Amino acid sequence: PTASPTASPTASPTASPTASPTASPTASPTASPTASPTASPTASPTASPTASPTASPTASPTASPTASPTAS
Repeated sequence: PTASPTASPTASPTASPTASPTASPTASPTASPTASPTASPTASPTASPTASPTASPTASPTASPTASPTAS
């Protein structure tokens, strides 16, 4: 007699693979701000002018008098 045969063996199994990871995203940037503007300045005002003055006037002159006449 002999011995009963046997089926061949098999290598063990393996878990499936996985895709690699990725770093998370980021919100986009923004330009910096600016201070508000200002209306331009102005030169300072001035009081108005005045016409020149005048010396006071004078009453007119008179001729001198004369003594009265006489008979001869």
